[PDB]
Amino acid sequence: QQSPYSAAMAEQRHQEWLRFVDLLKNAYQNDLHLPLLNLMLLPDEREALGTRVRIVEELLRGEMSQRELKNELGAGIAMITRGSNYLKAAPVELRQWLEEVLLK
Amino acid sequence: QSPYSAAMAEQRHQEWLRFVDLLKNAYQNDLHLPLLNLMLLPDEREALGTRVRIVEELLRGEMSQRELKNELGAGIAMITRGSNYLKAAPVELRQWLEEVLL
Ligand SMILES: O=C(O)Cc1c[nH]c2ccccc12
Ligand SMILES: O=C(O)Cc1c[nH]c2ccccc12
Repeated sequence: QQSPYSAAMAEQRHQEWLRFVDLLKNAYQNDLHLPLLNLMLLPDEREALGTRVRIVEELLRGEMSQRELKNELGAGIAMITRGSNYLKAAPVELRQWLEEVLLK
Repeated sequence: QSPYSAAMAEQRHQEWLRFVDLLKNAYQNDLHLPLLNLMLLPDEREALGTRVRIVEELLRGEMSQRELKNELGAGIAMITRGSNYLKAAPVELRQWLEEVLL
């Protein structure tokens, strides 16, 4: 269970997140995803997301070394550990799909 | 802009488009929810949800600055930035947001 205060906040955040997810879903369908994402994300946030994709890809590929991840993608040991933990916690279905699309 | 900086900027642009395409394909495979949980921290997802509300209420024009602050945590500087983003957006996006958010 959860206390009513925390539960009320969590439900609000949940509904607000689903609204963003659905808004972006429809933007993709209307070819408006690029301007929507420029509106909703700062330039440095967009860059971070692009870099996180590369970190995920190289973690799954298994070829880049720790020094290379730091020097090429700015990912130190703490960030590599976090990213690896996120991948382990993700559903197997997502990980397998990521391997197919990113390591194509 | 030097060739070095231009080359870096183009690489960042391609990396961003790669994320955009990855998420597009995740939506098509109904894997967008777990992908977004992997790619975004909880506090980042919350911020995106709140930014949608700020955009909505700025377009609606009903809430006052104080209400935007109390309900959405959006101070005066964030309201100014959000308003600038909306003004710089293409007309097609603004027209669509007015149709769906309002
Ligand atoms: O400016 C910020 O603090 C982040 C931000 C990015 N897109 C936005 C849209 C509306 C309100 C705030 C933001
Ligand atoms: O932990 C972070 O620093 C942010 C982050 C969120 N998703 C990620 C995936 C790979 C690498 C870093 C992150």
